[PDB]
Order: sequence, then C-alpha cells, then structure tokens
Amino acid sequence: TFISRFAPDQPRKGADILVEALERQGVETVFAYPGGASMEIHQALTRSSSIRNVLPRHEQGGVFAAEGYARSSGKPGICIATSGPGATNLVSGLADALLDSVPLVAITGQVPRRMIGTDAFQETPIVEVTRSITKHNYLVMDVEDIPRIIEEAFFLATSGRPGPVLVDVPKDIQQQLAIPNWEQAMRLPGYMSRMPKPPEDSHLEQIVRLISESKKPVLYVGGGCLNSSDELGRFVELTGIPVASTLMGLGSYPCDDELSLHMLGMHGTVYANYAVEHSDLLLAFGVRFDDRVTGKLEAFASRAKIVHIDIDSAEIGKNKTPHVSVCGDVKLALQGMNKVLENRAEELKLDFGVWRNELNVQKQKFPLSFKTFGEAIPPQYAIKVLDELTDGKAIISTGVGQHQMWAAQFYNYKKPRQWLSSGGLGAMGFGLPAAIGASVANPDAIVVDIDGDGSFIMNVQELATIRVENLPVKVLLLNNQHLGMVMQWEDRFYKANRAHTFLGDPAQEDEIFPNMLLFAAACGIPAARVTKKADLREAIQTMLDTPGPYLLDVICPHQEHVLPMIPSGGTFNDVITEGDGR
Ligand SMILES: Cc1cc2nc3c(=O)[nH]c(=O)nc-3n(C[C@H](O)[C@H](O)[C@H](O)COP(=O)(O)OP(=O)(O)OC[C@H]3O[C@@H](n4cnc5c(N)ncnc54)[C@H](O)[C@@H]3O)c2cc1C
Ligand SMILES: Cc1ncc(C[n+]2c([C@@](C)(O)OO)sc(CCOP(=O)(O)OP(=O)(O)O)c2C)c(N)n1
Ligand SMILES: COc1cc(C)nc(NC(=O)NS(=O)(=O)c2ccccc2OCCCl)n1
Ligand SMILES: [Mg+2]
Repeated sequence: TFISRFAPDQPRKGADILVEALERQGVETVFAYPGGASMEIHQALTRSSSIRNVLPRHEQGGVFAAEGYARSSGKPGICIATSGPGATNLVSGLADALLDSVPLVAITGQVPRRMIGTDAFQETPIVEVTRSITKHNYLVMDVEDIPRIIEEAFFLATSGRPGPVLVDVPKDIQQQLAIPNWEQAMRLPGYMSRMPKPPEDSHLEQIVRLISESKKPVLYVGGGCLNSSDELGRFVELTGIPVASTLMGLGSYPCDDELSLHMLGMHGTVYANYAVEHSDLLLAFGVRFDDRVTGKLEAFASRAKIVHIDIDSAEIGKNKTPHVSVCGDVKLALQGMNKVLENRAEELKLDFGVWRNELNVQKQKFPLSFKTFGEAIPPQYAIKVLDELTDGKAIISTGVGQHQMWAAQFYNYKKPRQWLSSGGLGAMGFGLPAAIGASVANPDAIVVDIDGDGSFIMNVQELATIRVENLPVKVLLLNNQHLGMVMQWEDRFYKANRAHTFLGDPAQEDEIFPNMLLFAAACGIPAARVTKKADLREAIQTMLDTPGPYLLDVICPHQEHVLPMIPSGGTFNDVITEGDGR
C-alpha cells in the first residue's frame, strides 16, 4: 500500500503529481539536469524522500547514465532535462537506447502549452524530433493525463521489446493544481492486443524435434536473453549445443564455460563464425541478425535450418528468413523446451560430441591472439589482468572502438548485465556515464569503465559527477593516442593514410596528449599512468584497492588491430586473421 505525501482530496502541483507517479513506479534514482522549463519538476524532486537525483554535468551524460542504470539492473532508467537545448542533448541517448532495446523513460520540460509553435524561448519540437528514435513519446496536454501517461510510459518502456519513451511536459501543466486519479486505465488497446502470447507446445515440440534430427547445431544468443541466464544454462545442459553470443548477449552464457564459442560476427572468434558457417541448425534466441554479425546475408548460415525466437514480430524474417519461428518471450520458450527435454531425455539421446570436437579443433587452431612488443603494454593483456584481479565479477562499461572490442574479447563475463556497451548505435562517450548509472544501481559492485582516449574525453565532464556523488567508478583508460578503430580501417583499406585520426599534439608528437591524469586531478580523483608491462599488474591492483574513484592511464602501442576481422558485407572465407599497422 503506497503512502502519499499529500491528502487524497488535496490539490497539488502537476510537478508534484509527476514525481509521485514516479514514486508509484518504484523509481529510486533519476538523472535530472535543471532548466527553466523543468524547474517545477526539480522543486518537486526535493520534496520526495525516496527519489535521489544524480545531477550530471551534461544531459548526454544524464541519459547515458540512465542507460547504464537500466542495462546493469533491468529496471527502467529515468533521466530528466529542460526544454530546448537540454532536450536536444538527450537525442544520442534516446537513439542509443532504441537500437539496443534498453528500457528508458526520458522526461523533458516544455514551454507552456499556449506557446507551442511560436518559436518561443528554448522551444524545440522534441516530440517531432524524437518520434523516429523512440519507442513512443507523449506531449502532455492536461494535468489530469499525468498519472495515465507516466504509467503508459513505464509500461511501454519495459514490456515487450524494451525501449525509450519520452514524456514532454509543458511548464504550465507542472504548475497547475489538480487532484490525481491513480486508477485511470491505460489507453493502449492496440499495443496490448498484439502483445506476444506464451509459446504454444506445438511450436516447442517441433523445435526439440529439429534438435534431435540435427548433427551440427549452434546457439545464436543475443541481447534478448539477458533475463534467461538460468533457463539458457539449463537448456545447454540438456542439449550440449555450443553457444555463440552477440556483442549484446555477452554474459547470458558464461564466457569461461567449456561450451562457449565466445562472440561471433565481424570481430567474433574464428571458431564461432566457423560454427555458424557449417551449422545445420541455428537456434537464434533473442537476436536481430545484424549486419555486423551476418555480413553477406546469403552466405550467413547458408546450410542451416534457422529457428528464430524473438519477442518482436517485426524482427522475424526481416533480414534472414527462418524455417521455424516463435514470436514470444525466449525465457518462456526455454522453460517449455526444458520441460520437454527432461521427460523425453532418454527417448531423444542427444549427443553432439562429434560436432563439438570439430569446433574444438578450430578453437585450438585459431584462438584469440595478441603480440607483446618489448615492454609495451598490450591492451588485450591489460583487460586479461583486470579479469583475473576482479575474478570476472566486475561490471564493465566501454566506449566505442578498438578498446570496446578487446573488452568484449578478453573479459569472461559470468552473468548478464555485467556488459554495458553501445552496440546498435555505437556512441562514443557512453563508457564513463554508463559506469555512473551502473554504480548507483549496484553500489557494492566493482564498476570499471574500459574507455578509449577519444571516447573518454567526449564526456570527460562526468568526472565531476563521479566525485560529487562519491561513486567508486574505476576508469581503465586504454590510451593509444588515436581514434583507433578508424585508424585500423585506414591501415586496411586506405593505405594507412591518416585522415584526422590522431588525437595527440603534432607539435609535441611523443608526448601523451591530453594528460588524462590532470582531468581526474581537476575533479579530485586519484589517478596514475602505466607504460611498461611489468608495472601493469600492480597498477590495476592499486586502482581496485584504492577506495572510491580511480583513473588508470594505460599507454598502448597504437599499431594494434582488432582481430579477427570479416570485412563489411563479406563472408567467412574473407576473414582476416593476421596483420596490424606495423
Ligand atoms: C565497433 C563495433 C563492432 C561490432 N561488431 C560486432 C561483432 O563483431 N559481433 C557482434 O555480435 N556485434 C557487433 N557489434 C554490435 C552490433 O552492431 C549489434 O548491437 C549486435 O550485433 C546485435 O545484437 P543482437 O543480435 O543481440 O540484437 P539486440 O540489439 O540485442 O536486440 C535484442 C533482440 O532480441 C529480441 N528480444 C528482446 N527481448 C526478448 C525476449 N524477452 N525474448 C525474446 N526475444 C527478445 C529483440 O526484439 C531484438 O530483436 C559491434 C558494435 C560496434 C560498435
Ligand atoms: C560519437 C561518435 N563519433 C564517431 C564515431 C565513429 N567511430 C567509431 C565507429 C566504430 O563507431 O565507427 O563505425 S570508433 C571511433 C574512434 C574510437 O576512438 P577511441 O575512443 O579512442 O577508441 P579506440 O580504442 O582507440 O579505437 C570513431 C571515431 C562513433 N562510433 N561515435
Ligand atoms: C566495426 O564496423 C566499422 C567500423 C568502422 C570504423 N568503419 C566501418 N566501415 C563500414 O562499415 N563501411 S560499409 O560497409 O560501407 C557500412 C557503413 C555504415 C553502415 C553499414 C555499412 O555496411 C554496409 C555493407 Cl553490409 N565499419
Ligand atoms: Mg583511442
């Protein structure tokens, strides 16, 4: 039974109704940056004794923090911004949450209703701007609609395929007195009638039937399985099918497990891409067949019977036409299939040891490899050390680029929601703010931001947020003085012709620029730099043992290349396995 701070017959400001609507949704943390159009909301937040606000230093940091909060907990992330420039700064985060299907509720202030359309002070049609980069949005036109719209916003953001929902609130609605009706019914008749039903038994029996008839099955696991780690692990026990995971699905099935094929796709392991290439049964659970995974669609699983389970019917058959399809929650599909596999276990006699041995040969002939040049620190090795010293229990957020791939390749994530990374949009500057949101959602957890020097500086202002909020955020900064991923493509396809990919100072060309240690020093964050591989282990240990925030500047040779690499739109026979920028 919820307890209000107001009487059931007492009028209150619309902003106070909005905050209570968040309290009734179980919201404990918001990321709000104040402004003229949202000042009433911020006043109402201070009257709440249960909602904590983490003030960022940039609204993009606010929405990215809301993402990390959501990605690391399953709860919806809530960020608030003012109208105009505050709202437009949320754009990259909204598009990022939509492409990666992250539950998020963004609240933006707006000019009063009578001013909409007049090009008023700090007015942008944020609903028109964000309509194509949000799951849904609203423009509240009456204070009495606040309880209903907030309930619909959280329902849409978290149900079905999760996504971002934006609620635009005019300032006059925030100031108007009203008595909220919390028993309003939601006006989502179409969306609720099309919600996927629990999977039929006839569909699940035919999938188990296809498993016993297959000799080379491969699990194709993605972000849709982040809530099915137990059901998926039970499914792999009953079948013994090797598991190939996407960038978004890392952690659903443990990386250090005997049956793990690790990541597949453009930068996936050779054996994972080999397994999908020569498979006859592809179990696509919670994936969307991204071009970064498939390459040339006609050659992707060209001789496999494809079973696609997805909660979004618009995804089934979008890029790759499956033989069998199940539109529903993969968590329930795994539960129903696990029941069938237990009863008919001895009847089925499932054994893929010949297929597993064929893959284990590829796993030992073509494993993930990296060179060690003198005393220079290999970035892959630094992430390996961080894995050991944290026992693989840390929450990892990354930016975008070479460091992002190495953090996916060389860290053994044991559970889902340890891996917070922008995969669909691939937005730089995601790492640091996402670590902020993950730390607030998991206060007793090890949170490390494996960032690149280009991505880290984009939202470097959030170092102030880390210090003020006293968050134990660790920053493992893999510094190669370059936009490394674009540099790698320059080496491969443009004769190593540098086109504005160097991030240092050409005048002092051999100096580490910028001095990231002084960025942390400006925000009272202890920091250190390591250059030689011998000192790396003690440096990372110092970062972990030092209470509170810490920044570790890890200098890496820039000529490293992420390997292996299937060129964009290529096939498995086009995979690149050797070479760098030397
Ligand atoms: C530089 C860079 C390189 C990259 N290279 C690679 C790469 O080599 N390999 C790679 O895998 N990725 C790579 N990506 C990431 C990438 O572009 C995509 O994000 C990823 O490939 C697609 O993830 P996904 O297939 O799991 O679908 P997601 O984006 O995770 O979406 C989840 C899917 O499952 C469905 N779903 C959601 N919930 C449920 C549920 N409860 N039940 C059933 N279904 C559900 C959704 O409808 C959706 O179709 C790279 C990204 C970057 C930035
Ligand atoms: C807001 C934004 N702007 C430009 C981007 C285009 N990209 C990249 C990519 C892969 O998305 O291109 O497809 S990666 C990248 C450079 C990465 O700099 P780093 O942080 O130092 O990482 P590293 O360890 O050195 O490689 C750029 C410029 C991007 N994604 N986001
Ligand atoms: C790690 O991914 C990266 C990283 C970097 C730095 N640069 C590229 N370069 C291309 O991606 N070139 S592209 O094939 O024309 C292309 C561009 C944009 C979207 C899709 C696409 O593929 C379409 C063919 Cl299916 N890829
Ligand atoms: Mg870099």
